[PDB]
Amino acid sequence: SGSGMAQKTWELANNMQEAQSIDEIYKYDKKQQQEILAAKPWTKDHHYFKYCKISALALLKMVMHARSGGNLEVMGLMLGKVDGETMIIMDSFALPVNAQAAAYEYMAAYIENAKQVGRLENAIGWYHSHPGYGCWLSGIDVSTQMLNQQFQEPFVAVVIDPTRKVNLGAFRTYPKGYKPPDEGPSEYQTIPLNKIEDFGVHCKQYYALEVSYFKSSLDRK
Ligand SMILES: CC(C)n1nc(C(F)F)cc1C(=O)Nc1ccc([C@H]2[C@@H](O)CCCc3cncn32)c(-c2ccccc2)c1
Ligand SMILES: [Zn+2]
Repeated sequence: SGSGMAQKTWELANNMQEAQSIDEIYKYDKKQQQEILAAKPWTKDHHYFKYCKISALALLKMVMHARSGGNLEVMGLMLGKVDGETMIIMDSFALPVNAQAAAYEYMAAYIENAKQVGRLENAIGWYHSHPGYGCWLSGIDVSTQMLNQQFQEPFVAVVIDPTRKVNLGAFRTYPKGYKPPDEGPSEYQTIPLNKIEDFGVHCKQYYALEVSYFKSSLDRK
């Protein structure tokens, strides 16, 4: 008696509670992110971030963009958030002259599209390709990333080599005059003879993050 109507109400409650849960999670993440962004712990610690988690969707798009330029470098922006000492990359868009108002109004639509599905994301970094020479930061890249870790902070620098298999680097520059300890050659990389000087010179002015990869519930399509 009322068995059929009970099933419908139970389905409806299940759906209504999912939406409410999604909204609660988004709101908790938003306030938790506004907390750290106002706190700015990365301004005091120079080895703060240690991990970089990249979504399979963001990697797909970045690698696709990287490949499309062939022998020529390519660049774009990355969407994500902070989670303690980890930089999470969830999505990315290619770049791209009056002004870069397009790069600013693209960014807003991505954040907004993600908000709908209850995803909290904002500009977390920039990516670019080194077709054939490896993952590291050129002298010009180190100047770029030092400025980014001043005006765009928190901001990560991703470098993809689409020619040579998973050849990606996630990096953070150290501040001007910061002398750190330890050794950082990590994984060996064969870079050309016409780049080794620029490499070796600047290879101490930044560090590598421990890259990890993930497939989200939404990134399964
Ligand atoms: C974060 C981005 C938008 N950005 N912000 C700021 C400013 F805030 F400082 C400044 C920037 C920014 O365009 N940097 C930049 C610097 C150098 C290159 C080229 C340059 O050397 C030429 C040799 C090849 C190269 C290998 N690695 C970097 N390059 C690029 C760049 C990379 C790929 C495609 C197009 C351009 C961007
Ligand atoms: Zn570069």
